[PDB]
Amino acid sequence: GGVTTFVALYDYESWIETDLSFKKGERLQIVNNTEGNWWLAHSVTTGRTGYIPSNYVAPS
Repeated sequence: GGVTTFVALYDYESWIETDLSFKKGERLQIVNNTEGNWWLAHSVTTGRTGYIPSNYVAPS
């Protein structure tokens, strides 16, 4: 629901077109949701926005 800043725990490479790539340690602003583990995220590093798998991140 809200926005929180998360940190990536592992590298991740976009491969479903709508997902966002990131590197371990990268900070992501994320809107969590309860429908599943794909969350809409925004990289403060790259400026890009897209879905991430929530098991790859943790709150900062």
